[PDB]
Amino acid sequence: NMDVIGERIKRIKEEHNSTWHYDDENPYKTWAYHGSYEVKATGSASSMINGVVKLLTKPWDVVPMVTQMAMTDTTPFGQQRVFKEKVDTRTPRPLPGTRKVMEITAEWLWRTLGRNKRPRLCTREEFTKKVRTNAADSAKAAVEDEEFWKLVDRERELHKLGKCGSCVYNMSRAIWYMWLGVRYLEFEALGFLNEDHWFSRENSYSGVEGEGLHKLGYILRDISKIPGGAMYADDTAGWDTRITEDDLHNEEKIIQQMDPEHRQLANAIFKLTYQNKVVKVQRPTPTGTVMDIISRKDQRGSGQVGTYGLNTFTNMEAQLVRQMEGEGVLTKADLENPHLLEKKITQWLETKGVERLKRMAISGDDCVVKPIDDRFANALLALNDMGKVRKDIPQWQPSKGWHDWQQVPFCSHHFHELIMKDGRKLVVPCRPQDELIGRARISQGAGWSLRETACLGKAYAQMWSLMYFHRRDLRLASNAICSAVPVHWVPTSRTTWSIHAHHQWMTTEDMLTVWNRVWIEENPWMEDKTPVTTWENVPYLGKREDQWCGSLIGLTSRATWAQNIPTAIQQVRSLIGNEEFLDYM
Ligand SMILES: COc1ccc(CC(=O)O)cc1-c1ccccc1
Ligand SMILES: [Zn+2]
Ligand SMILES: [Zn+2]
Repeated sequence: NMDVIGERIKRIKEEHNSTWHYDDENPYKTWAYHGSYEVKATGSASSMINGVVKLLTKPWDVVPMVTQMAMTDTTPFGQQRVFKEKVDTRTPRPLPGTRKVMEITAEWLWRTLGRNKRPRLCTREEFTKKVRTNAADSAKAAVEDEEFWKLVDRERELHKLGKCGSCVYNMSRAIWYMWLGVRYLEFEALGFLNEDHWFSRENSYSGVEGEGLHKLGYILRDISKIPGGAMYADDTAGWDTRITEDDLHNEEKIIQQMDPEHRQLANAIFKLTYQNKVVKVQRPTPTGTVMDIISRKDQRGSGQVGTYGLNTFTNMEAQLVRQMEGEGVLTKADLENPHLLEKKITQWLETKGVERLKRMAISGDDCVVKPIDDRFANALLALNDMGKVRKDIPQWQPSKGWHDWQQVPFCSHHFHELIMKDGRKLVVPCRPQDELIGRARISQGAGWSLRETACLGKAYAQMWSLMYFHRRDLRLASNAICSAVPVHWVPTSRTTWSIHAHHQWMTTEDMLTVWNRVWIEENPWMEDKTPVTTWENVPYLGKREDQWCGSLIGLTSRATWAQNIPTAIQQVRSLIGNEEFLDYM
């Protein structure tokens, strides 16, 4: 294995020869450990609290989920704990018949996905524009430096020779340039999957890339109209650790559709940074803190460009295989058989494949499947054998599905159908309210001015106005935050890193105008384009649903907070200063 990874380790070893040593009491069991070198401590045990959001959400100061979110450990100790728990494991190799089905399905899926689109290389300009339209942080300075792009060209020439010298994944500027350059080369070779929307619903059938959170519920409601069994949404226990060498080799088949110059670079990303990988992980010792150099041939690097798309691909393939087992196409004897007949798999794929893909909503490891019947609930042989073991359930206990799409969990949410005062229907995203409030109360980093903190606060408030307006407490707290923050102050920093976030709340435009654009004008499931002229006509969940989903409506502490919220708004106002504020209450 040293012929592929040796150069990268040699360069780390050379760079850190001052403190480089082999810690013989290292905790790696399934990863090959190469050595250590001393580093400064990165991360924190707790998270900085957004005082603006906190002062305007007093009843949630006494809420356990809100307190838990205010924690989250990113120190070398925190990193080591998460590593041991999941990452340091081995997935048993799938059986020979399972490997054949996965190969037949992967080949058919890649051909289906590339029926209209052709792969292509992504550029320095695309990457620069992406970095720019995200921060405008030290990545923008690096992208502006010509010396970064020269290092990129040097690394690419090694990749063309089938070599890698600096592409290392992490769990002053020379080390940083090497990381961003690794991500650029990965983006250059595999970025087309995201950039050219290979996993859009129109292109992939099961996919939901570019749809946006506000569309996911409508998609789940459309799947519910398809005749079949219940809707299943099984969670995989640590999906990224379950990506096998067989999965990686199946994912690689995309290179067959590429032009020779693209194929050469994509093949280099697959063979050198995916199928072999060099990882840096911080670890505390009695002497201090060290950085460990580890390596392995399988699993997915969570912080990579191709991760989302390739997890989407493999999950689409895995669910088609589970659907085949459910229908009796794949038996236990077939999975164990190294000479398994290809015919019935190819026949099922060519005659039913696309119809079966349409029964699904797949976003990375998140899946919703509506099979032709409930035999799927007990079709677990191929699923477990592929290594996609369901989280917190005995291996062979049947899956529990849902007969109401509104109960189905997907992408950390569930979705409610609301009836507006004018009879029109809305399909809205929802989650336990404590998770929404707990997240908004967290500020990202330290040394942030009251202005920066208030603007992130405003971003969270406006996200609630657009997506979670149907939650009584969130519309009230959103109106309170927007009344306490100067009107002309632009929301800064992101509220989420989710692929489903389109960030329509990152504006000073009127939120009711934005609401109308998203939910009425641009909404394809809204036949009647009549605008809503008042927030009084923007619906809420039924009181009982709002309460079931965590609302404090009906409690005295909540009624007191609502009554006294202008006092809190005024206190935030007096601390911000003499600025232009607008009263949304
Ligand atoms: C499926 O969408 C999401 C999934 C998870 C999270 C949580 C997080 O990332 O902090 C947020 C969103 C989200 C929220 C509003 C608008 C669009 C996306
Ligand atoms: Zn490299
Ligand atoms: Zn809900």
